[PDB]
Amino acid sequence: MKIKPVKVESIENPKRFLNSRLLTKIEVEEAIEKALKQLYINIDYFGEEYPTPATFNNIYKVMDNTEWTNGFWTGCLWLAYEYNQDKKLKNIAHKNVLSFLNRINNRIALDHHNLGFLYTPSCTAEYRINGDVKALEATIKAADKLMERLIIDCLLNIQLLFFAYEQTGDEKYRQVAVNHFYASANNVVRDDSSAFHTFYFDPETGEPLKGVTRQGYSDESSWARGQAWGIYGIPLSYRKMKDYQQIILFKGMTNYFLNRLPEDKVSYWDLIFTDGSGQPRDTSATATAVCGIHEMLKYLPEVDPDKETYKYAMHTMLRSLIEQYSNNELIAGRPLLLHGVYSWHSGSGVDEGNIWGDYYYLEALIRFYKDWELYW
Repeated sequence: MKIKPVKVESIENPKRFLNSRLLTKIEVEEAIEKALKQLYINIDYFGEEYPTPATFNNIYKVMDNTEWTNGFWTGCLWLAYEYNQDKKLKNIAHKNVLSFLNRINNRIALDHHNLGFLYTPSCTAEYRINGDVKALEATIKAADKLMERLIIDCLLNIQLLFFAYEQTGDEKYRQVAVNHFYASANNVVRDDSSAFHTFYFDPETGEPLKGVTRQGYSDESSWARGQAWGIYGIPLSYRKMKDYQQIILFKGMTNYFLNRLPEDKVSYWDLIFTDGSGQPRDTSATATAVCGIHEMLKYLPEVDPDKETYKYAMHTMLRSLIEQYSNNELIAGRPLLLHGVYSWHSGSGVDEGNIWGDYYYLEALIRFYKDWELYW
């Protein structure tokens, strides 16, 4: 019930954020409209099926409901639906929900996949929006699967458990979520506020763990998306826990991230790289961090000397995403956002759009545009 001390860096050169122009309503509206043009085109391309995790030379392939990423496509549909109230979006996304209910009922391809990622933006999303009982059923069933049961994205995985607690009143859901927050905070964040890797090898035999992918350049580096899972997963958990130490841990992880952004404020795939490295960007890490900062700002005290800096930072990052990284070719299978990195070491989705990146980009847009009720 205590978070270990971490180093909180000062935000260096804060004027690089504070001198930016805030994103206007017209700017965000047009960014949304441009995204939805691509989404409506992709709707006829995927049908009742789903994009692959990442694009191939910037075009998604079509697949069934068997990856770790399928929920993020349904999430794009719900976000768009909240923008325009088009029942077509609702109809298609509810079909996805039905598919997710089937998938959890039959335990199809669940591996060790983050269940929050699969069920929150798809099923919990619909329950937020219209109270659909099947979406609720699918969500609780996934929470129960997670209960039977350390990576930093577990910070988003446990939001499923907080939802289950709220819906059931069963404190066991909450007890697990809270324990898992502190286990994650103390064991997968370094004392310098960098995120760190999970277990790659069996703790008894040293055997390579099955279905575990090396992320980040090295044991000594700072994987950008991992850092971002912290930046967003911490305030999400803070909503449900209200431990002020969580705000300090957020400032540590976020300042660490901001201080390693390059000139256009869009993270390289690993934070050890910046301008001149020749390394690919990971826009998805940046979109995720914008969402996390936006969320934390709902709670951060007015007297926090960095609050205004954070506000300008997320605007600076989102503006760069909209202006330099968002997709401009309205072609079947194109993503919302270019230049992400899925898995550098395995050579997958390197400098490709990815579906979680598209999701968090649209979520950031919707967050800025409206008072958005969280799926998480």
